[PDB]
Amino acid sequence: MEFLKRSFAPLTEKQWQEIDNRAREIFKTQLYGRKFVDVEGPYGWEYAAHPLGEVEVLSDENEVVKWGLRKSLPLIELRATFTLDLWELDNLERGKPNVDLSSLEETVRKVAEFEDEVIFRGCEKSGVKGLLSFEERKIECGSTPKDLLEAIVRALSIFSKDGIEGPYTLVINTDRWINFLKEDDLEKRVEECLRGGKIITTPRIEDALVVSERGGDFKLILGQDLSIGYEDREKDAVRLFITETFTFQVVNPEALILLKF
Amino acid sequence: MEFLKRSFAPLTEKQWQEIDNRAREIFKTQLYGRKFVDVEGPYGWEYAAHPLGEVEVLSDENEVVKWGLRKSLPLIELRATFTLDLWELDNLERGKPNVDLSSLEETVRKVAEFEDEVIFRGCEKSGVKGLLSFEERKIECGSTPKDLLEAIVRALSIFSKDGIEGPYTLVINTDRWINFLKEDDLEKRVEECLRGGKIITTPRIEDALVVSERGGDFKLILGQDLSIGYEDREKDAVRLFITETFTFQVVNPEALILLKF
Amino acid sequence: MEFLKRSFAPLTEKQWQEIDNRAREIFKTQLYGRKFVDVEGPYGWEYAAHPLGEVEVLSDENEVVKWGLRKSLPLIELRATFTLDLWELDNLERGKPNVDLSSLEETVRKVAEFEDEVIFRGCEKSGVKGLLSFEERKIECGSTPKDLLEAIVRALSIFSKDGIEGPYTLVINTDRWINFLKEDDLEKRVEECLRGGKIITTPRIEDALVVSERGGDFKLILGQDLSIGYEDREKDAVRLFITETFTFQVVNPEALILLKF
Ligand SMILES: Cc1cc2nc3c(=O)[nH]c(=O)nc-3n(C[C@H](O)[C@H](O)[C@H](O)CO)c2cc1C
Ligand SMILES: Cc1cc2nc3c(=O)[nH]c(=O)nc-3n(C[C@H](O)[C@H](O)[C@H](O)CO)c2cc1C
Ligand SMILES: Cc1cc2nc3c(=O)[nH]c(=O)nc-3n(C[C@H](O)[C@H](O)[C@H](O)CO)c2cc1C
Repeated sequence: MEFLKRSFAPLTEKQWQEIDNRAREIFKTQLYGRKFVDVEGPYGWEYAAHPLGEVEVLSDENEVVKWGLRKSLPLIELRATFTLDLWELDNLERGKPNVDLSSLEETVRKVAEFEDEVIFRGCEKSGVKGLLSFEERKIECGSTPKDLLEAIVRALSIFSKDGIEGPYTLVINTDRWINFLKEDDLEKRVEECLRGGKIITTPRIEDALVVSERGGDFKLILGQDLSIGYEDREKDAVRLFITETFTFQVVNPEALILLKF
Repeated sequence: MEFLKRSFAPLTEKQWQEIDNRAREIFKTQLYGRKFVDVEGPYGWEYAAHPLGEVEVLSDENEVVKWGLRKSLPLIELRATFTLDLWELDNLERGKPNVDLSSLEETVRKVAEFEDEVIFRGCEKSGVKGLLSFEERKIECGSTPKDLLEAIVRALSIFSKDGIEGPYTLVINTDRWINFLKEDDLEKRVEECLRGGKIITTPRIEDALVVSERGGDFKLILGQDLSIGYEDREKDAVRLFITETFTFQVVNPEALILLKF
Repeated sequence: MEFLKRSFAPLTEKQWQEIDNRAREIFKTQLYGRKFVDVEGPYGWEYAAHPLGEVEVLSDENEVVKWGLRKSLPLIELRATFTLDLWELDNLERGKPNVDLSSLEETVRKVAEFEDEVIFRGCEKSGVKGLLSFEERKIECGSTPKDLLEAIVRALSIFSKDGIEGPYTLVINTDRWINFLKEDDLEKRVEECLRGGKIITTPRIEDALVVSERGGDFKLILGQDLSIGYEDREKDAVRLFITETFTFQVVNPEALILLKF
C-alpha cells in the first residue's frame, strides 16, 4: 500500500498498468517452486518471525526457577532496483504499443531465480533447509528410459508404506527429459505409472524428484507478496524497486523422494 | 486452558480455589514492576517473538538482489515446580480454615523476584535492556533530606525540556526512605514538589528513580499470564508448577531519570 | 494550508502525524511566554501590519492642506529548516515505535527560544518593546525568603492604588526558586500572600516579576500559527521547515511589576 511511494512517481495510470502487467506475466511462468507448494496467505508488512513451537532451556539443572527462550524463523526481505527511461515511457501516450522494458524483464528474472534458489537449496544464515538437503530420501537407478519407470513404481511403493497418499508429481530437468523423449515415447506411460499426475520440467535442478500433493507438507510463508515501488528520479529516468518478504519450511519430509541418475 | 492438565489432579474444586486465592494474593503485592509499566494484553500460548521493525542487511554491496533478515525479541518462558501434601489438603474438606501452603508461598516469592530482576536489570541472552542500564539519564545529589527535594525539582525541569508530561512517580528504596523519614516530615512535601504523584517503596533497588506515567514508555509484553498447572503425583503428594511467558522493552528512555545518592 | 507544500513530500499520513505530534508536545511546554499573555486569533498568511491608531504630521505649519502618515507595527516572519532521514522514517511502517527525530527536536527548541526572547526583551528593528524594558515599574528588596513575601505584599498594594485587579501570577527564575525552597517552605505562603495565584518557573529571566491576569494588558498578535512544511529532497533525506508570523505589544504597563534581587 502506502509504503510503496507509488503516488510520487511521474507516471500516469496507464504507464503503471503496463509495468505491472509485464512483471506479472514473467513471474507467473518463472516461479517454478510455487507450482507444487502451499502458500500461506499474506500476513502484512509488519510480520517478522514464524513460530517453531519449541523452547531452548538456558538455565542449569540446580536452579529453582528454570527458564528458556522460544524458537522461531526470521523472515527474509529482499529489494532489487532498476531504472526506466521517461521519454520512451511517454511514447505510450502517443500510442506506441510495444515500449521497451528490458531492464524490468532482466530484474524480474533475477528475483525469481533468487527465490527458487532459496526453496531448492536453502539459506544457512536464515536457518531454512531446502528440498535437496534431505539425503535420507534418495533412491538410485540408471539412465535408461526403463529405469525411470522402475524408479517411479518403487517411489510409490515407499509412499504407501509411510502412509502418504494423494496425487503425485514428477519434477525433472529439461535436458534429461529431452534425452528420455528421444529414445522412446515416455509420456502417457509416465503418467500411467504415476496414477495420472503432472510432469514439471525446470532448469533449477539437475536430476529428478517425486512429491505428493495432498497438502500441508511444504509451506511458503509470505508477509508481503511481490510488489513494485518508487525510489527517486535521476535527471531523465525513474528508479523503481521490487520487494518481497518470505520464508519457507518443510513439515513432512516423508512426502518427498529424490531420484539420482 | 487445556495445556495445564488441571483436570487430572486428585483435587476438588474447593481445593483448587484455595490454592489460586493464596497465589493471587501474594502476587498482587510482590510484583513491584507492574505498578508503573504498561501491560500489553495476552497474545496466547503460541506467541514466540515481538517485532522490532528493523532489517539487518546480510549481502555485499555489489549484488543485484540485496536481502536481509528482520529483527525481533524472543519471549522468555519460565517454569517452577513445588509439591503439596494430600492429607493436609484433605483436612480442608473436614473444615479446617487454615491449611498449610508454605511450599506454594515460597515458590511464588521466588518467581516474582525473577521477573522483577529481568525488568530492573535485564537479561543479556534474551536481549532485553533494563531500567538501570541507562547511565546517560543519571543525576547526582547528596543524602540530606533537602537534597531529595532539590533533585526532584531538577528532574521535573529536565522532563519539561524534553517535552514529557503527565503524572510523576518516585520509586525509592525502603531503608533510604526510613532514614529520610527519621530526619524530617518528607511526605506531603515530596508530593507537592512532585505535583501530586505517588511514592513506591521497593527492596529491589538500592537508590531512587523518577518516572513519568503518561503511558506508552515502558512495555511488558505477555503471551500467557501467570498460571498454575499439574505435573504428576509422588506416592503421597502432588507436584504442581507455575508458568508464564513474557518480554520487556523500553520505548522512550526520556521518561526516566536515575537519582544517585 | 496550500502554501505549505505538504502534498509533495515523499511521506505517508502516519509519518506526517508522528512529526506533528512530537513538535506539538515540545512546543506546549517550551513556550513560556504564552502561559500568561493574551493571544489574538490568527488573521491569515496575508496579514502584514497592526494599527497603532496614530498619525505623524509631515507638513509645515503654514500649509493650507495638512497631511500625515498613519502608524502601525510590521509583523515578523521566521523560517527554520531541518533534515530528516528517509530510511529511518520508513522503519515506522515496519512497526518501530521509537523513531529518531533529534533534528526536529533541536530546531523546535531554538524556535521557541527566539520567540520568548522577543517577548521578554524586544526587537529594536521591528519596534516592539519587551517586558523587562519598563524600568519605572521596578521595586527592590533583599535575597532572604522573608523579603520575597514583603515584596509581594507591596506589589499588590501598588496594584490596588493603580486600580488593577484580578488574579496575580509570579514568574521567577528556577535557580532562585530552588535556593528559596532550600531555606524554608515558601510555597503555600507565597500563594496566600498572592491571594491564590500561580507560580511559573522559567529559565528565560534572571529575576522575578509579578503580573495581573485580568486580561487585555499584553497582546500577542498572530497572522499564522506555528506550522511545518516541505522544501526539497536531498538524495536520501527530506528538508522541512517551521514557519510563523507574529508581533507583540504591551497595552497597559501598570499591570506589571519587576522585582530586583
Ligand atoms: C518534440 C519533442 C518532444 C519531446 N518529448 C519528450 C517527452 O515526452 N519526454 C521527455 O522526457 N522528453 C522529451 N523531450 C526532450 C526534452 O525536451 C528534454 O530533452 C528533456 O531533458 C528530456 O530529454 C522532447 C523533445 C522534443 C524536441
Ligand atoms: C482415619 C484416617 C484418615 C485418613 N485420611 C486420609 C486422607 O484424607 N488423605 C490421605 O491421603 N490419607 C489419609 N489417611 C492415611 C492413608 O490411610 C494412608 O496412610 C495413605 O497412604 C496416605 O497416608 C488416613 C488414615 C486414617 C487412619
Ligand atoms: C533490504 C533493504 C531495504 C531498504 N529499505 C529502504 C527504505 O525503506 N528506504 C530507503 O530509503 N532505502 C532503503 N534501502 C536502501 C536503498 O536500496 C538505497 O540505498 C537508497 O539509495 C537509500 O539508501 C533498503 C535497502 C535494502 C537492502
